[PDB]
Amino acid sequence: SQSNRELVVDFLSYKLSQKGYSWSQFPMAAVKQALREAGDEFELRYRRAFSDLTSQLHITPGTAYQSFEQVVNELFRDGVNWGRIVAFFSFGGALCVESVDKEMQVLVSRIASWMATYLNDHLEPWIQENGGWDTFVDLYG
Repeated sequence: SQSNRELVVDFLSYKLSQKGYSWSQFPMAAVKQALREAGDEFELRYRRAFSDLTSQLHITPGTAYQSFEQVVNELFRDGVNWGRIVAFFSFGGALCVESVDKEMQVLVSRIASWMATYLNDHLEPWIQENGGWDTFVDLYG
């Protein structure tokens, strides 16, 4: 999916802009907008910015995808649902904000690639079974 990479990049650039950071580190319009809104709703409800999960990751330029996948898997203990997909985007955005805070902005494009990998491998199977991104738009748009 080229569409999935674009969605990840849009959500991450959105979150970086919104929070005061640079995003220069790297129908589709309705999915992008619905997701932006969903992440904002998610983040007002759950304020801790995945602090324990980012700590569990302990991301560095040495970190490989397998380590990211294992931590992200934690969001899906009880399988996929729509809020947990939003949680996933929100977590990657948190990781990216952490990385820019740390002067580790080299991580941001890597995190984006990893999120696209994970979404394609692990999340799209459920998404497609439950009505695809059109159903996401009905729900959140």
